[PDB]
Amino acid sequence: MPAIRVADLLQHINLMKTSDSYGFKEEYESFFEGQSASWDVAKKDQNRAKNRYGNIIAYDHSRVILQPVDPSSDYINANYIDGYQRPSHYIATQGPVHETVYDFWRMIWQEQSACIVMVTNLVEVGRVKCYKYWPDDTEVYGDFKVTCVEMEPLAEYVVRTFTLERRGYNEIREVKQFHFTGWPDHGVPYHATGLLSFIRRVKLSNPPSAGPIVVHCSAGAGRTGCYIVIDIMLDMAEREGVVDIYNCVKALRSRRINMVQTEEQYIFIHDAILEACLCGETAIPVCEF
Repeated sequence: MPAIRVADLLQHINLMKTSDSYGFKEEYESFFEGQSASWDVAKKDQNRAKNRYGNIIAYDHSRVILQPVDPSSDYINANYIDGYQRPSHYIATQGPVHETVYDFWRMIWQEQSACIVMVTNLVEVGRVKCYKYWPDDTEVYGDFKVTCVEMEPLAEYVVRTFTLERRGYNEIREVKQFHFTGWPDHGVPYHATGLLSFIRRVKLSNPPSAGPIVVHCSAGAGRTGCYIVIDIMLDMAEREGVVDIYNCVKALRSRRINMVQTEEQYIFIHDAILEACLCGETAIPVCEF
């Protein structure tokens, strides 16, 4: 499956929405659905309470291994994913549950992550999709003290700046959470515009020297997948004038089960990248209205 020139992306997308022979249905259905690798550690009885969705758990070969605190405390439902010319640039993870909040922060500390990207709301309908693992003011989780030092609310997202302290460690770290709130309860965004703005804000904020960006939604598969693929493809487009969305999804799915969970999401990835390529960074509303 060859890469698509960015100038050809608009026709490629139309054809994929039009062709009776081969379109988005056929292409999406060709991805490997389900378990493609061992997840023995994720499946052991001691880690049962650590997985939000029992079907979307971390593969052995690509998982984030925590130094023990309890032999079974090496586990978090999280996998490393490569970025564009950036090995292990992301961690794809579930939305923490009450029982994994402490491990979540341990992972942030261990991996020296500067950015958390949250692509879910806490509650959707009446279903709790993610634990509120951060304070509005200050909170302690085990030996971690998290303090919210700034909140910057935009239309479709909020940027929260924290300090992170660990008992017994002299260094006070900063962690910034980029919380996209403009993902609809059902579907994909009607406009890619807010998510693109969000994506560009993260690119501008993450230090190249920082650890992996921690990306999560609820399960850590669908919306997490969308964010990462768009982010990587925009890097590829800028450098090479080409995107390879199909092989990008394929690569993610080697690292973590079912990244990009629906065909609608796969199509949305295309629409979002196209708006980004057509419109750019300084765009007026007439572009892809």
